[PDB]
Amino acid sequence: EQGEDITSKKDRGVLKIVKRVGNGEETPMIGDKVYVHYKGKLSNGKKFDSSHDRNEPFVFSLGKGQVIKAWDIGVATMKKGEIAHLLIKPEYAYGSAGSLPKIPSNATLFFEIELLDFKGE
Ligand SMILES: COc1cc([C@@H](C(=O)N2CCCC[C@H]2C(=O)OCc2cnn(C(C)C)c2)C2CCCCC2)cc(OC)c1OC
Repeated sequence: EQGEDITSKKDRGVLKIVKRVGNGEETPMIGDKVYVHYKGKLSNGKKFDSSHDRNEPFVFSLGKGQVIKAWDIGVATMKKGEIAHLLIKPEYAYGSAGSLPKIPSNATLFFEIELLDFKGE
């Protein structure tokens, strides 16, 4: 329950720590194509997911809600080369409905994210 509160409502739903600083000043804009590696888990550590388990960069369009809200918020704060940890309350992840079978109701999630690169499509 440590980290910078990076939510808009300042409700501590998404807590962020920079583990490795990136390069430059620039962070990605909404609509940028983003390339990451990540490892992620449920706080109840019975499900761990990883891009490394394919060794393939995970790619998505930032701010489009193609991923959980906490990602769109979180990756937008990141500099290229940055590694960050996000602790995520259910309101910014899968909420009260969850996403069975992977995600139970009201789950807290953790991710380690490396931002590799972003480009304007
Ligand atoms: C609920 O469905 C999934 C959720 C995730 C994982 C997850 O929650 N995400 C995957 C990495 C991006 C953030 C977040 C998420 O938005 O996933 C939904 C998702 C999966 N692929 N996509 C692409 C279409 C962009 C979105 C969890 C993390 C905790 C440990 C268990 C898995 C990976 C998945 O497979 C890669 C999922 O299945 C499609």
